[PDB]
Amino acid sequence: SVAHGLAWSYYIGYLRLILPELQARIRTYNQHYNNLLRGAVSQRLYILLPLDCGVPDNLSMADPNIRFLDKLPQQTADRAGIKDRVYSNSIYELLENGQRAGTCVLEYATPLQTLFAMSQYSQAGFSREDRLEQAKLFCQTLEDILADAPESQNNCRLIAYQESFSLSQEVLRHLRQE
Amino acid sequence: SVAHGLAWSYYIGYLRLILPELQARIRTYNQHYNNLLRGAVSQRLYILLPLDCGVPDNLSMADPNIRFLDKLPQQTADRAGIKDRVYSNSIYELLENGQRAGTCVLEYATPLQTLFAMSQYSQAGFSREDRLEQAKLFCQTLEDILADAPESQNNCRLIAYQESFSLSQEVLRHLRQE
Ligand SMILES: COc1cc2sc(C(=O)CCC(=O)O)cc2cc1CCCc1cc2cc(C(=O)CCC(=O)O)sc2cc1OC
Repeated sequence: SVAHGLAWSYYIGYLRLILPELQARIRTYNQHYNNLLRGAVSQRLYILLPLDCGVPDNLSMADPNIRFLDKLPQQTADRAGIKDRVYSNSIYELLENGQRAGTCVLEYATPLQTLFAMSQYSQAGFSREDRLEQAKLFCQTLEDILADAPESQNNCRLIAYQESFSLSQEVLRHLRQE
Repeated sequence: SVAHGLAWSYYIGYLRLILPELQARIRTYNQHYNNLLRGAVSQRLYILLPLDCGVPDNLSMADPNIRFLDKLPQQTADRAGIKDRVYSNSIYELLENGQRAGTCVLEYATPLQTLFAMSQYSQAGFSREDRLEQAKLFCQTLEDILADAPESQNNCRLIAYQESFSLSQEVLRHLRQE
């Protein structure tokens, strides 16, 4: 299926390359002299899985209580002819009643953004019903992959949701479960 | 199909973001004071499409006549919560009888690398026959997408091949056709 291919390639081609290096990047950030007077950034990459495929590029636009804090130090790796291919990731503070309640590395799974966009292209022959069905399957397959890869599972958390809705409250429940 | 999803997401989620900015990056590189005594880097992104899905990370390993020259200046964009997500791309000199015959921006389509890798994971339930069939379909679908997007088509060239084989000679035929 479309979802099976996307979930496996997102895992092999992105998560499997960044998750073994994430812990050390977070620790480097947390131990840096410019960051010692702030709360520690939580371990793990928090992956947003909107089942409606509504993927904005700016997280603060989807919820004002999600405030951009900083970028992690970048990771580089030679990848398929791209020398020093750069992996950047962003740190966000989660606000509860105007107060900092948590800090974590957060992003959306970009194949959910491309699934939404595919349904809009006449040439793709991909309906809104296809988009909905494949987005759910993408999330299920990604869960199945990560469950059987404990090394990858311990360094990430999948945040699935349907869409007043509070995205910050959803991230905070996962952040507090730890 | 697996190939349909991967070709559309690679286009929407990568090529459509870098191809509108490539010309200006190449021109900036070609006009830079450190590069005026070298031959101009060709326009267009050259995408390697091995139909056998053999995707090495180092291009000089697949062919010694493909020599790394430099990285283009990076492009950054906010992407799905990743602030200043970095797009890096590499410039290679193509050697013919120990002599520089062409210079271009080159890389493999990374979904061909993930299709090869998928066939190796028991959990993916994806055979070597599936890998071969889907790799061909991925290449065909990517060609179909780019043909009907003239803005994207003028900034890239698809290099498909089956695998003594000379990868540099294959890139040079496309480079000289222009
Ligand atoms: C090889 O397959 C993938 C690689 C990646 S790398 C990646 C990210 O870096 C996440 C952030 C982003 O998409 O910009 C997501 C994916 C997803 C996939 C599977 C879906 C197709 C796809 C390809 C792709 C290729 C990309 C590259 O940057 C090329 C170099 C590389 O793959 O590292 S971004 C991208 C996004 C894609 O879908 C959203």
